[PDB]
Amino acid sequence: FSVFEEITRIVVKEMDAGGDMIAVRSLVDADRFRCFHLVGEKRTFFGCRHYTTGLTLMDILDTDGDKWKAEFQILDNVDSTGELIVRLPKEITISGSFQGFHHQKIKISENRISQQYLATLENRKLKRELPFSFRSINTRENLYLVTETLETVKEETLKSDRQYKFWSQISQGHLSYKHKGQREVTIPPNRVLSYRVKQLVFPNKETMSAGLDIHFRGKTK
Amino acid sequence: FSVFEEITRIVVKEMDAGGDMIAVRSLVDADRFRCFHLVGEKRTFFGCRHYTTGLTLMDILDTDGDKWKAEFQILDNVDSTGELIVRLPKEITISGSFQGFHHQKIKISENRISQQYLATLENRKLKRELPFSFRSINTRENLYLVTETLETVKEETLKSDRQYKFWSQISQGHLSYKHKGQREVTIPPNRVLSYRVKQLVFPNKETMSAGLDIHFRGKTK
Amino acid sequence: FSVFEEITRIVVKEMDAGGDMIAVRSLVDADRFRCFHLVGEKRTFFGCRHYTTGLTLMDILDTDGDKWKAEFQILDNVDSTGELIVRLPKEITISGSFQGFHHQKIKISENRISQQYLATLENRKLKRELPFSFRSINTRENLYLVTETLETVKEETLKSDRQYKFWSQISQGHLSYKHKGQREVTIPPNRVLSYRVKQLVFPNKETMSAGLDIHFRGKTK
Amino acid sequence: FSVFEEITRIVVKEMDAGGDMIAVRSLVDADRFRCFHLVGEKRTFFGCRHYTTGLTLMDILDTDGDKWKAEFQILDNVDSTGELIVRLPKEITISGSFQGFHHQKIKISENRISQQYLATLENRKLKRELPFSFRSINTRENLYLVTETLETVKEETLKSDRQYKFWSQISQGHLSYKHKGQREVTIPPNRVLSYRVKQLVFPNKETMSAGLDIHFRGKTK
Repeated sequence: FSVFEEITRIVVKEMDAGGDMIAVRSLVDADRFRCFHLVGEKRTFFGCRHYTTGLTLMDILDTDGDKWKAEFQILDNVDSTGELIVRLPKEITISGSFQGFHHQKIKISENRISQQYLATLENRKLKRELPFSFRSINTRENLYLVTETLETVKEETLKSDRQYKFWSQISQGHLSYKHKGQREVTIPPNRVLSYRVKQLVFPNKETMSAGLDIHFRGKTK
Repeated sequence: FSVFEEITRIVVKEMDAGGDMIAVRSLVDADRFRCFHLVGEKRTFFGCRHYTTGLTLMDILDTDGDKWKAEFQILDNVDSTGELIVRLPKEITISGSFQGFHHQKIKISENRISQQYLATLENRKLKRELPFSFRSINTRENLYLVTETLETVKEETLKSDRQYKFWSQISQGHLSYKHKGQREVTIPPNRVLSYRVKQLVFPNKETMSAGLDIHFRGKTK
Repeated sequence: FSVFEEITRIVVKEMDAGGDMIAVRSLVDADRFRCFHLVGEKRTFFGCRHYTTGLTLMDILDTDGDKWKAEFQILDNVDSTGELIVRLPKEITISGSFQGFHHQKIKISENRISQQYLATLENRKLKRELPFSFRSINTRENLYLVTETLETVKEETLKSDRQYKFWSQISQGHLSYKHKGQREVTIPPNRVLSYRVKQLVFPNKETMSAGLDIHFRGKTK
Repeated sequence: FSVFEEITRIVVKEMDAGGDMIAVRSLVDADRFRCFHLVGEKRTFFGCRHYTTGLTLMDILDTDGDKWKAEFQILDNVDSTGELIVRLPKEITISGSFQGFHHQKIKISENRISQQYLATLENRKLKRELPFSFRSINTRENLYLVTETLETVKEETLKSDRQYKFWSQISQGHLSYKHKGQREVTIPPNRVLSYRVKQLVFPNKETMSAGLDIHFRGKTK
């Protein structure tokens, strides 16, 4: 019934079948889910569904640290229809039938950030007395960062739908149940949907890295 | 349900029946999947499906190392339709029926790189302190390179489709299930789809080669 | 399902019923499958299907070695239709029906190379330190060359088609299966399709020849 | 399914019922199947079908050796239709039905060569160090030559057709099989189709002759 993970998963699929690319849940702090930003701990309830927290990490601007593709377009339509109905030995005619047609008018822009600039970032002196040490140590999420800025300049348009129909009969008792809920969302221009993973380890003074998509969280920081 | 491996496999087929030519999964870092670039380790789950990592290898430009066909066209249509349906002794009418018509408007360009220039490349002094040694030794993918630049200048057009229909009956219970999902992708002009294999072995100081399509990975580097 | 061997086999048939003339698989390095070029080792899986590798052999240009018919036309159509269907004692109605109509607009040009020039080529001093000795000795394909340049100046037009229809029934279970895939390829002007065989033996210093169509590979070089 | 032997056999029939006159398989080196040229060894598989090799024999031009009818026309049509069908005790209805209508627009020209000039040719001093002695002795085909130049100045037009229809039934199993393949070839102007036989014996220094149509190959040269 969520829609906002779905569009990010079309982006994910356009990358790989549930592989490298990562998705976000919502877009108040997703526009601020740019580089140098965190994620929450991961649980496996109702599929892949993790937590999220989006504070900042910039500390110093002594040396050169903040110096600065074409439009990519997705007019796609994805259809998912399915009816599962089963009758029980208690003459219960359990039923369900859903259908959803999603229209995506996804627009994507790109802001290039250098890959060796990541190493330049570890070359930065990590020191900040912002009130995040206590909660960061309490959580120990071993936060990761993003590789490159994947920006959007979109119109306000996504659509969705589902249906459901359930019947039952326990003791000559009729039961019919129907529902048709169609949804759609106004999607705003300049927001962030999909991001990457690059592990960072934080000794209390200076940090170090761990390269490839380490979302299996274990660290003694 | 992937589409981006398919078009690369039309290129592969236009080379050989699943033989020499090699395919890529996606095209954010495929435009940067030019020469001097890596691939991930290979597994055999769900057919031939490997990993990918696309960092760079250029180290020195002391001597002449960076000095610099017509349009090739594919207006093809490939059709794949199939219905597999089987009934079980439990009166289950298991069903499935899919169909996909793919329209490819593939455009290809060529940027010539000399073959003896490969030997000139091994004649280069291999020395770089970029942070890749630790992860490269951890992975030991015995990376390979590409032979010649296979470039594209394309329009934004590929199409695809599938369908599915499944029924069932366990205890006088009706179940009907249908789905029709048609997809299409906007393909951008200047990207890389298919590449080649040429094995390189890396002693810590100076490297050496291994010629023909060694994708069977074993090396003690 | 390959098309590119087929057109070369129309050329082969216009020579002889699967006899002297030889075919190639694809045309990125087929334009560079001119004289002085190699082929891969031969296996007999799925009919006559060999490997291919297309590096160069020119070493010296001390003496006269690089000094330099009308258009031949094929507007043909070849039809191949066939239905094989068999019913099993398990009431399985195994079926298959294919059809393909191929339209060839083949254009051919000729660049004359002297036949005694072959002997002049063995009179050349064979000496080259290009990195091919190691892999050539590892392979031992006892490479052959081509007799005369068979060039093309073509338009972009070949067509093809196939169909298939399979049914089955194991335990009162219906199964119907159909597929219609029509293909066509844009054929480019100046490429090479068919070539010849002339055996060469390579002692490490100077080479020698072996005349007629020795594709049965055995040599102790 | 060959067409190029057929037209030569219309020429042969216009000479005699499979008698004196001889036919060729194809026409890349048939234009160079002029006088002083060879043929391959003969085998009796699938009717009269021999091998072919077309190198040259001219050695000297010291004395007069290279000093130099109307158009003959064949607008004919030959029809060949036939259905052979047989039913087996295994209720197999083996079938076959073919038909072919061939339209020949054959054009023929004549270049006169003197018959006593043949004796003048044996009067020539036979001496040539071209690399053909080794392979000629290895083959021992006791090559023959041609009597008179039978040239053509043709348009590009021959046609052909065949059909086939096969049915079967082994165990109440239906099988129907049909095919309709019509072919046609663009025939080029100045080529050679039919030639003659005159035996030559080659002692290592000087040669000798053997007159009439000795295609029964035996010689100790």
